[PDB]
Amino acid sequence: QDNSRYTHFLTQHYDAKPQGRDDRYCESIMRRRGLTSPCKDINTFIHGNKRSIKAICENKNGNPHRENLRISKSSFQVTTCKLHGGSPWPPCQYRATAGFRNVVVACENGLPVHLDQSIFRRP
Repeated sequence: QDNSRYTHFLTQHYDAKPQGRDDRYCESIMRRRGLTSPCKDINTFIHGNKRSIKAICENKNGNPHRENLRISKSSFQVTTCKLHGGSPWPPCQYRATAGFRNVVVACENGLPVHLDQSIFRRP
């Protein structure tokens, strides 16, 4: 309930100022945000100021998308961490891919609560 879904979204997908956005960055942040037991297969972090991310839920920075999602009007710096290897348990090895594009989220009570990872899946 509450706004715990929104804070979980930030915990799993928001990192204001990255610094190195390399493989090691991924391994560190994934452990730091508690996504390493089990290792998340793929996870994307959005960078920048929180206000623009929140605005995706309003017409100021978002457009309806598919059934119940929103796609941002503006582009965001993002870093996708893809697990390399076969084990779901630590040590988790991650490969990082820095990117710059709009993102798709689900909003609830005007706050982003879910990030659609599919668009960051490069098969």
